[PDB]
Amino acid sequence: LVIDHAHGATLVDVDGNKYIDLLSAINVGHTHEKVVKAIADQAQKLIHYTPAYFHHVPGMELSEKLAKIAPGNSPKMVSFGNSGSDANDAIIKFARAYTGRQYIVSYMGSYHGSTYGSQTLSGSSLNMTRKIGPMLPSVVHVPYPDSYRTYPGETEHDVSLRYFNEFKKPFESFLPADETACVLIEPIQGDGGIIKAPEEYMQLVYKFCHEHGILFAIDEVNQGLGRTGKMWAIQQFKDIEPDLMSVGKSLASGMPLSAVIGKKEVMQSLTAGNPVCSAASLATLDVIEYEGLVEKSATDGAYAKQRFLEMQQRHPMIGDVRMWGLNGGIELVKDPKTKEPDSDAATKVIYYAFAHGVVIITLAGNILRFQPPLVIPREQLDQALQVLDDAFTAVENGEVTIP
Amino acid sequence: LVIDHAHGATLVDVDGNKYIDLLSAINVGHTHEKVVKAIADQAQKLIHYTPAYFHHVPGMELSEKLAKIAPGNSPKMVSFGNSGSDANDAIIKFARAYTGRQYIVSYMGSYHGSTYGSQTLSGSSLNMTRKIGPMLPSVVHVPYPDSYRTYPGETEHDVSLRYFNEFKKPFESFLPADETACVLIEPIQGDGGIIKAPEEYMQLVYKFCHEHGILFAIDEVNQGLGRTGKMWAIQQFKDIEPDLMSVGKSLASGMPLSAVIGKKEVMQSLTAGNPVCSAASLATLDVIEYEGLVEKSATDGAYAKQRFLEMQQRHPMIGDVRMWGLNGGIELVKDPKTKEPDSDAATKVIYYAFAHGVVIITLAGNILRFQPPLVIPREQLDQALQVLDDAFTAVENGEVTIP
Amino acid sequence: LVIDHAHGATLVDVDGNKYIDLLSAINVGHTHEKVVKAIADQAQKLIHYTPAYFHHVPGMELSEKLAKIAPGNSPKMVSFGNSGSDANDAIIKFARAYTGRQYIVSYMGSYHGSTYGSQTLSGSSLNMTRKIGPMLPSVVHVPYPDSYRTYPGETEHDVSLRYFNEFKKPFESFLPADETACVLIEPIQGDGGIIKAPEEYMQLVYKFCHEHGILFAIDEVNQGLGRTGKMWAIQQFKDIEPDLMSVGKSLASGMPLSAVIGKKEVMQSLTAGNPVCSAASLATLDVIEYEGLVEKSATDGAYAKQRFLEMQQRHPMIGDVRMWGLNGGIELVKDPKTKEPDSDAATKVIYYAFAHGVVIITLAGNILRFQPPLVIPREQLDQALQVLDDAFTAVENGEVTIP
Amino acid sequence: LVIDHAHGATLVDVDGNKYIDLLSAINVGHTHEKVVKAIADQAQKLIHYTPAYFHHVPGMELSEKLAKIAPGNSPKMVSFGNSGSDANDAIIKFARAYTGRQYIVSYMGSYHGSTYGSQTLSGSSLNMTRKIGPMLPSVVHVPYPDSYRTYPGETEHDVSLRYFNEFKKPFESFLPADETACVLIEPIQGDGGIIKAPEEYMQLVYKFCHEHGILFAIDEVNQGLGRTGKMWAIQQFKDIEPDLMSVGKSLASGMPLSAVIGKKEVMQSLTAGNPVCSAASLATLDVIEYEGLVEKSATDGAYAKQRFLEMQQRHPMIGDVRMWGLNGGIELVKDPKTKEPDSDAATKVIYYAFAHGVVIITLAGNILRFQPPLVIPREQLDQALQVLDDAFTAVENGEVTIP
Repeated sequence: LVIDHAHGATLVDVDGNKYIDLLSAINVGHTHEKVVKAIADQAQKLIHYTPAYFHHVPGMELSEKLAKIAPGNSPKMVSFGNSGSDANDAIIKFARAYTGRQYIVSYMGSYHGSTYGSQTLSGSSLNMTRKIGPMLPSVVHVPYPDSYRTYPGETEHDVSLRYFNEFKKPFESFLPADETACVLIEPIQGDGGIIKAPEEYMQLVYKFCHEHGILFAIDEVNQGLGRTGKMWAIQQFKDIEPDLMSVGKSLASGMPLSAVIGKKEVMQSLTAGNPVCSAASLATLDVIEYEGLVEKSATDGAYAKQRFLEMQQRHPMIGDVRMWGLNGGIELVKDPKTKEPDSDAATKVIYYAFAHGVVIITLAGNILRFQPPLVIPREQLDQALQVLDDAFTAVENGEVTIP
Repeated sequence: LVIDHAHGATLVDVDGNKYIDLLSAINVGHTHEKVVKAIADQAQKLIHYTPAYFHHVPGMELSEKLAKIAPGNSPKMVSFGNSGSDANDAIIKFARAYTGRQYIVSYMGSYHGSTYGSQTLSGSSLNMTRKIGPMLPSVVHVPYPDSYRTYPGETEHDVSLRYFNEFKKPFESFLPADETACVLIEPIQGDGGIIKAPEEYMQLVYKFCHEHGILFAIDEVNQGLGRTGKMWAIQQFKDIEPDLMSVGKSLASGMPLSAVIGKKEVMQSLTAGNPVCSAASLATLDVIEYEGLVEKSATDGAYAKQRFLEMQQRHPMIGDVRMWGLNGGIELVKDPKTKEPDSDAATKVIYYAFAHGVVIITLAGNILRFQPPLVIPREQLDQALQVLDDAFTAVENGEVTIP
Repeated sequence: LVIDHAHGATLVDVDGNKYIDLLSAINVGHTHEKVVKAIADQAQKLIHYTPAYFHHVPGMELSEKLAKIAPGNSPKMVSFGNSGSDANDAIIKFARAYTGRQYIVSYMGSYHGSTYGSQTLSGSSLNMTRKIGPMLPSVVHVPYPDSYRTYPGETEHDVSLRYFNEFKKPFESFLPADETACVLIEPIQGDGGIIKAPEEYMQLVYKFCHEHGILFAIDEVNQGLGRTGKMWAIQQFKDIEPDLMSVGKSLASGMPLSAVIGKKEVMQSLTAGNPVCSAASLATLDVIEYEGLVEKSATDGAYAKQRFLEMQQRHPMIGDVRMWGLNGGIELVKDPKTKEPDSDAATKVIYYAFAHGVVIITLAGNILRFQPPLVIPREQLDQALQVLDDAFTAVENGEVTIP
Repeated sequence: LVIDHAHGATLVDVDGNKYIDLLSAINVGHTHEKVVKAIADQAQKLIHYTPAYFHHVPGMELSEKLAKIAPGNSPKMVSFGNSGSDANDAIIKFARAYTGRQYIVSYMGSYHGSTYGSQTLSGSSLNMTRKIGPMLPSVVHVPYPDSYRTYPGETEHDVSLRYFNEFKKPFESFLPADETACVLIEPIQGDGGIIKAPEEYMQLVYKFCHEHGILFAIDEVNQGLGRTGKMWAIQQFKDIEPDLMSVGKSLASGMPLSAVIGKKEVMQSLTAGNPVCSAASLATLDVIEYEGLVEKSATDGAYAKQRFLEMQQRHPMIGDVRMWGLNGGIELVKDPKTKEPDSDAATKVIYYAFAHGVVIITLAGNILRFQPPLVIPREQLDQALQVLDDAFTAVENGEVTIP
């Protein structure tokens, strides 16, 4: 299929068919009027310049704003790239350079990018890593805490301790803490299934890092910029200021711009952004702030969560409803007690939806990924929610078949 | 300093000062009317979309065009990124995947990017590699042929054989040819000093690769899209069709878009581009074709070469004039016979120029990098050339001092 | 201190003080009469020869014997080195070469050697890895099953499933099974604390390997040659034939000789031994066979286990008694219920023992390592056991202080 | 074939056929009476002991002697292994640990061992590296100076400058000098063809290392212990004290013992030897000293060199005669002016010799390796030399055919 154009949460194919976008670099929705104008005004003045002798204003303005909105009060610096991948690659460099150490710890289930560094940190789609090794050396992966498929009787405190214990094992065997430059964590894993780490777990890792001189880095490529109902996913957690943070194309409404924002002394251990993409980004941040999208995601998120929890009541194929902001994973299982994945039911849901004007896809075969643009109007949100309920019903009753 | 706007080969700072741009993602010049309009028209329809269920038209059109204009007649496929760095990273993957081998050979003096893969292939600025290792494994660097500082009495044939002999040594010691996935070469090194490899040398390497099943890959990030007076720098060489080729932001007039273009069977061994940047790229290629910029670079290049060779006659500090298209390296030496670098004279030249409205910079301390936009009007080209002649004179007579 | 000489399980310092050896390349005891004579007879004929045109007989004889006694019935080949380290390094090569794959999986807690390959596989003493990285690429570590410090209520089946689940996580995230050349496991970890893997766990890993084309390799450097009461530690497990197996200096009574013994087709994927050390090894194997040391270790092992389990009854500082053959780990804890390690009590035990003519040391601060020579006479075994009981008493009553 | 026994420079197969040994861990010859007795006396007292609480005397004595005889006057420490491979692996660790840097530079043509570290440093037989990668990261290879196949008109000074220039290129491109822990060099390459580096070349590299804080390490596994007519091959060079040096099994007459001997402060940056092998080594060093083998190799070496240079006069297939001590490479070429290798003539020479009771082999197809035991009696040396002359004649006249 072929998309012609889009606006807000609506996609329009070449034959004029309309769909509701449930899928992300689209926090502010498609073709926001302010972003369009920023791109157009800025292309008229300056598409590109090699930075040697000169600076541009959108760049310096954007840079100053991101330093401020970044989590915590410690002074920051900002380094621009073109995508998540190259930002996460840079995090490795910044961390190594600053600490003089070489190991990096990253999580199983994570997705950090497709360049050799960020790919090596990743733990999602090995297909991505097949036949392309060796990868970057001195990287270790540890398991990300899973709150759904747990052991019988486990509290959140059990799950936090158990996983923090897995975290330490490498450090108790072959990986010297004093030679680890940083830990990189998605405060909520996206490609992993919209899996959020328990609060205590994160405090343990954080305290561990500080106690052994290891930088604490986060990836907010998918979960930042209001997606969770706070500005930054890490703000779902109590009093945590990371040393380094990555941001992706969401920054510029899907135009290719990225950043790393870090504590000044870390960033001095070792560039400037596309001006048209910087324009788009200033407009984008303005829309998030003035349209109150952080708050909107929180409020609609809580709404969505209730709507999904109620659908779950009539629809046992819904194993788990996870939602923080308009950010959710609706995990389908063949049976509530075994939690067996039902990739087949999920495929059926998205094809039904698709067929009724709702665009959505999955993670890990069986989890629906719900991340509509934050600007989504309540009417469309409700249409889409209804179509989904319907989809569950059709599938429940065997009324859905994929060609 | 701060740039406000630019058009063609003219930069304009915030105080309305004008400069002539001698510096590259600017083949078609600044703010070309067609590129501006493509960006603006396309932002109105679609800034970004996640590609899952949908394709966009600019993407498919761009893709088809690049398949065709790419060097050789073998069917091609095209894979899009956001920059040179991530394209060169991909070249590694594509090569490995296809061949099932792991080693990669790259050249000393090269610059391929700043992500961990392309950075590891690079051989220019170790500063870039300081404190950030380990780099990517299974990469070997070999020396790039230097035609200026050669041994007494050396012909182009001597230089070609000598360097091809260095090339083979690894293969005769620790690097098994049958385990090398590819060789990546800039047909003319850019960051290296605008150093072009001798024709015979390139045939040797090429034939070597084919004879041992090694993919032959080129980087045209800096030297492609008409910069040399042919479409692709590799076209300066007789009957060479690479297996893989990288292209950078020049593709979209400095908007963040890249590509790898390769033989179909290689590319099947293992994405889609930003639509606004794809729009910019279609406009950009159209300008190169209809404005005859390939031919223009050839013709102005030959003009520039004569103008520099004549300046050299009155200015012995000019050791070497290298030029293929409007693509040149004007290498300054303290003495014609010793060839000692004179980084100091070069710094003085650029500061004089700067002060007389000409923006230019250096490579390796002492080489002037001449790569103005291809659309440069002859009047400005001549102004800039004159200012340079002047600069040589001032510096010759000790009239130039840096604060 | 300085040792002058030794015989059986007795060490004698330069001042004629006698000690009982509880510490291993000493399966057959010190200075066995047959080993001494083999060394002496063979030194008279041939200390060393470069193998080019010639073979030696001890070498071919030793080779044929080890092929036969190795676990399983599949034809084998034997490749000789000088130590465990270089045998485990070779296992990596053999595995890679044969499979055409690159990743290797090894266990946390393991000790495989001190050369860069075997060191990278290791998971015991990071001190060993401090400041010497980067290590060898494409190695992943997983946790070795711990049967003592487990979760409340865990059966052996829980522990087996839980740990096999940790094993799979890498394979479910970033490590492609089809690109893993082998898994290397100590059927009982030695440096790790004399920790034996549960039977079901091992069947799972084994079946996993076979199902994904991964070679199953074992380290018997510490636990082979009758140490466990079977010839090979892997024989404690039902019907398991490894693809590769490493053996260390025990082979030649601590003379420097090692081997890898593997399935013929694996070993053809890609040397010969010191003749004097091969002589020592033939004598050594003869002593193990005719003196019935496999059986002796089993019988004395069961005796030792009862004697330790009874000491545990009066000595609660003994948290865990682990023993398979004359191969044991007597783990000291500050409290039976918390299992807190008591490194301090252990240090006190060995100093008491030492002072009463018993040489023994620890693993992980708090575990006594019991591995006397297999030939140990029952009288000495009993003396040493008694001294230990005493040591526990002294320490219990605060009668022991380290200078 | 099968060797039964040997003594001095004589090998004896199982059928009582005698051969003269021209091939090395055999500096003192086969079965020297003193070495045999040391092995036998020491096996009677102590074959092996785990070093924890105890030291042995042969170990401390050997250690003290090697500290003293090592090149230079700076205090030294000695660390023992079982072979060249594991000594060269350790050199990497020692160097890294001390400097806090990670890169290592090693030479094309070199052979340092077969464990993953020393193998990665090696540059001789890629077969050894086929299908076993990835190798150890952060290693770079540079070319070893070749004095035979040089460019027309080159002096030793040209060859020294040219090669030192190749040495620097990496450092001028991608390899930061301040991040290189050491350079490891064979002062005369053995497996490479008995190729000795020019004096000036070595001073340049040495001075380079000192000027950039890089440790200067040498391999004397093949060329040490009097092989060159000085104790250590590095003593062929003016006033050079290495930071680290490796020694192999020659130390103990082919018993498995190795060492690293280094400047004390380097060695403190981060074991003990087999007592029977340490005994053999003390005897071995005594034989070298009292039998004047350093001097003998010098004198016989000069004799051998004249005898080969004269054979060359009647035998043009001898391209190059290289000899320093009883250490030589007699390189066969198809034509004196082209220097084409004649692997075929070499194979014929060794088969003729073999057939007339002389054991010798080749390097690189066409170079005869001459390294008889140093104790060789002049009568046998002369027999063997004569047989070789004969061999050249037979081959010259087409009288030699391999089955």
